[PDB]
Amino acid sequence: SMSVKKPKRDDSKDLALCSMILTEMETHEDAWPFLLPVNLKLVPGYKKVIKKPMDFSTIREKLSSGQYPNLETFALDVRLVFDNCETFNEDDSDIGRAGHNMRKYFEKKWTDTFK
Repeated sequence: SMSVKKPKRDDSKDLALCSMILTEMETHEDAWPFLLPVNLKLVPGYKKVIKKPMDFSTIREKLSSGQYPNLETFALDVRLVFDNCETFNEDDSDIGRAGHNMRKYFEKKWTDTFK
């Protein structure tokens, strides 16, 4: 509270470490459904159903331009990628299985890096 602060967690490497994680996700062979934004002109239903589209290129741009205030907002956008994928795709589809694999991959890198 006022003039009573918790100890300082060192966050000075967070930017670099999230960049590294994102590189690893971008280079995973199952990243293909997530590399670019879904083309809302060509994919029926996507625009109306998925209220907050997200993709890795958009996260990369946001990260590169200071649009994440902290590592939790970065993680929120990554998870939104996989949440959207589960919303729109059957579990037993190539894209649906890709999304589950990438979420697992991410959460392991996240734990190993920060927790």
